[PDB]
Amino acid sequence: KKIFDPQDKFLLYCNKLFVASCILSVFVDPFFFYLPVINAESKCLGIDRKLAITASTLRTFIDVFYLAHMALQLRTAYIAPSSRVFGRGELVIDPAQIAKRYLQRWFIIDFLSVLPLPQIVVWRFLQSSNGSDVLATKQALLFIVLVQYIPRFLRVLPLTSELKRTAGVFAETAWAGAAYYLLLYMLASHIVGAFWYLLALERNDACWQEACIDAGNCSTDFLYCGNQNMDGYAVWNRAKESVLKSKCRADLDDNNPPFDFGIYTQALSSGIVSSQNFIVKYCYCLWWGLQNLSTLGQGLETSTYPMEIIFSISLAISGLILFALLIGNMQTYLQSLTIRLEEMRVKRRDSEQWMHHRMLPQDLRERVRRYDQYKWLETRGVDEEYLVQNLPKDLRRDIKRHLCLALVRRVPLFKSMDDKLLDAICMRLKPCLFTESTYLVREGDPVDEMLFIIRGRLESVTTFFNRSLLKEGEFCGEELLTWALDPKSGVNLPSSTRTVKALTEVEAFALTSEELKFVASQF
Amino acid sequence: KKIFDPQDKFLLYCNKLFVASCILSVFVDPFFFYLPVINAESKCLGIDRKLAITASTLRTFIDVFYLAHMALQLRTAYIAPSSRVFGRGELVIDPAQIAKRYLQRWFIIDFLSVLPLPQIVVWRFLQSSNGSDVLATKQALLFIVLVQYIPRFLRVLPLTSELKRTAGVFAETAWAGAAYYLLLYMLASHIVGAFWYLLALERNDACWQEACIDAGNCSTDFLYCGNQNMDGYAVWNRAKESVLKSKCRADLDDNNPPFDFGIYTQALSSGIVSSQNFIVKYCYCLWWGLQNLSTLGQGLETSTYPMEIIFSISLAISGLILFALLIGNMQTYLQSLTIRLEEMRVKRRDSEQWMHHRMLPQDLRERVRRYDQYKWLETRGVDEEYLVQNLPKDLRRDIKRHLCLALVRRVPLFKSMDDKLLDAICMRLKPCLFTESTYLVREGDPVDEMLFIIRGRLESVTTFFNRSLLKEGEFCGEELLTWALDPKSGVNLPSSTRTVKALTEVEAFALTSEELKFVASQF
Repeated sequence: KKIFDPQDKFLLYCNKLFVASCILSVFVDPFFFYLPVINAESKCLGIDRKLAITASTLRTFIDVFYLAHMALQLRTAYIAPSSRVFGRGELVIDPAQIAKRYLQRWFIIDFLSVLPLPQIVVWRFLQSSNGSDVLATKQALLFIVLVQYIPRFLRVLPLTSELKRTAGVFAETAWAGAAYYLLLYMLASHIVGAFWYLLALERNDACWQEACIDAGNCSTDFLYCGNQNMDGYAVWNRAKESVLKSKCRADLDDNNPPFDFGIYTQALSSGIVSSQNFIVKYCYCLWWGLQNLSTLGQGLETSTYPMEIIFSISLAISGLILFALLIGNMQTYLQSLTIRLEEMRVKRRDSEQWMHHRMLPQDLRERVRRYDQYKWLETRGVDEEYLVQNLPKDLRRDIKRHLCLALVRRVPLFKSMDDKLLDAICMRLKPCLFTESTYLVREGDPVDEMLFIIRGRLESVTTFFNRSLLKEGEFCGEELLTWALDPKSGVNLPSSTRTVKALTEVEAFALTSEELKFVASQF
Repeated sequence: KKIFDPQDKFLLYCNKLFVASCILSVFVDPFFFYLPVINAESKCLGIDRKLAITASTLRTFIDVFYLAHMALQLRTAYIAPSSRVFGRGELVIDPAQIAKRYLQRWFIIDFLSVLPLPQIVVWRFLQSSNGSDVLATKQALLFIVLVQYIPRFLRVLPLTSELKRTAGVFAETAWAGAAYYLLLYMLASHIVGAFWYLLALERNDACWQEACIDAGNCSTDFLYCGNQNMDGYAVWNRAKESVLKSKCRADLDDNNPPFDFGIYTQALSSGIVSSQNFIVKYCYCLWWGLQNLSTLGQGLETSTYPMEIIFSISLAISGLILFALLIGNMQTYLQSLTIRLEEMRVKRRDSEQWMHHRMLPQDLRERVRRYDQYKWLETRGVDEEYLVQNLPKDLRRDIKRHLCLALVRRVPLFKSMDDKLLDAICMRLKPCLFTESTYLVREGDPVDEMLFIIRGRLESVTTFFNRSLLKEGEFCGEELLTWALDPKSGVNLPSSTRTVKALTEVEAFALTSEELKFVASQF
């Protein structure tokens, strides 16, 4: 039967063009809300038919593509806890109980999403020559899509809210944290503008259905398209555009209109509910969605109709959530971006506080500031030895042999020595930094590190006193070496013979005394 | 008398359905603000009576349920500091001074909340056949509820603002940090919309009380319901709906109305102040509350009346607070959610900075990136040994025996050994990771860790040279073992005999040299 193993590469693209199907499926459900239109020629309420076949086709052509996923987790293995395994889990390709492994918790949420519930509402309407069914199609689309939002957004939640916590294919920039919470706005605006469109047509249907009864010579079947060849429609036809105009007109300047449309008067006064261009209607509703989600409903002037008020409350709450999520994921990105700079500024404020508290002389305060600025310019806050010590030993040894082998193999006692032990010497070379006019050593002081110069120029006088220069590649500290390999010394740090002043800003690699005894005790 | 001990389970449900009573009590106090209505038939100001009995009943049926709490902390013990105790405190069930322990600080705030102050305002109004108390009921409800807000919100502050700092029953998701600061909006909107309703009726009362004096033939007693059978009401009845209409009409299009209602003209022009459906009135006021708290008063067009201006300032300030709290608790949740991913991205930016500063070759830069991505894929930022070392020793030993016992009991010198000492060997097994084509050891190098393979495949050649494979469950590093148990070696790390290349990505458990001498010195 070939029950699949869970880390197959075929179940890596069938979960790559699969979560894309779960993403594109919650964009198609709002397009069923643009199905009711108003035919302004006939003043009847109708259904867009080549948007009905379009949304039914594009939702079915995703859901039977989805039907090749519970027919493939059908062939699936899992991992179970055991101490027999040697490898963190058993794989079970036995088909007798993996069926229950799939169909005990994560089948019902995934089965209540491929159900063609908004496709059978469209079905018995478009297969008729009778206009009576415009009511039922508009009746059975708000709440079915509203309740199927929950299984369709719960089958994208583990693949988004935990693929943002531990992301898989992204590290480096802002193309999945800002460009995800900004397309979460564009999705929610797409859903909210479609609700606004559909509820605007329901309030216009309510107005027309109540203004037709007050006229008396009208049945509410006459307000729907396809009911023109009915008896009594001819006496209603000559009184349509006075009854529906004196009672159900929508203007944005009326403060006491005959019917209050509230937040839906912008939809009926602009005429997008009777728009023949779908680009105009979709763009106008999507922008209403984004404008009222971004500004949390502020400019909503609702009527005293409780479903409309509750729809406005939902917009305010959803916009509050969406805004808090966006600025919280932008602050989390920006704070992690400038973390070393803010650490440098905290460390810099601490040093000013400590030097003011201790009242250091200003020549000693300039030397502290100079070293801190130089260390920030070179390292940028990065602890290099902590980065190196967290690498594998082979990668450590290769990186350290790239950085420090030519420096150690210019010492004459180290170049002719070995390869075994100098590759243990250039694992303790740590980087030192020296600002200008820093005395690296002065005479009489114990030499406690050998320095192999990377960058910058130095100086050396001993006892106008036969000066000696030092530059990029040379070393300094050979008094420590001969002391350390000689066993006739003990722990006796030898005195310095030279005064070594940093002529420029210097980088070096330092080999301290106790790290030199360990490589001298390998004989 | 049975004075209770403070960690009884009976005083765990009598503080579980108790803080629910403290939560539901601050939702009932706004319902006293919807008591004044306008009877649009008679054009009189009245009181809703079956909302008066409803809010009085539902506040009393919470406060004498609350009266079984200071009758139970009456039977209460506490904990006092002493060094006699052995157990961090004395319990005092002596009833002579625990009364002062309750009634010295946290009795007055809890006693000034069960007081039926908004129930006695309702009392002498609904027990009469006279209309000349509608004034006093509306007079004594704004400031009494406004000043009893302070004890009723101070008896929910220690149980919310410190049960959010150290929560008791919640760990894992966003169902108490977003769904608490979003229902803090819905509470504040419930309070603010009720103030808006009540102050809207007070401004309409002010208009009517001043437009009745200007007519001259009217007493202000005539403006209240129940004063119809008074003398002179018949001459006022035929001039009501010209006097109160030319002077006290509310429209939203008038820019110079005869009376300025300001932020309260939306309440009187919509007609919710005379609404017979309480769902319409409550929803319309709650949405005004949420819309003006969410948008911080922006769309308020106040009059030049100072109490209304001060009510608007309070809305702007309260909305600023509520918004800062919501986005600050959402950023705190989201930042703690993606903490390991942001740590990985900081560590990844540091490595690029360091490899660019050191100018590593690109083959060495790919090996660093590959190991960091592999380590992030396996561990997800989790320091496993730090998690294990913070566990109890029995739980450590059981977890480590589950993870690492079958691996150690496949070594032939360890399987026949013991149980005592191999359970001390599999407490030092730490997890290693190897990317593909990583040389685990090469010949001539000192063997310094024994590796017990978890996952991935390996390779082994020695001196096309009789190759040897390694896969899930086998081990590698037996040259370290026989060296370490032999005492005829000293500290002499033996040379390698094989070249071991990771054929796949490998997990292992590593036993280093100095952790193997400690288990070899147990003989």
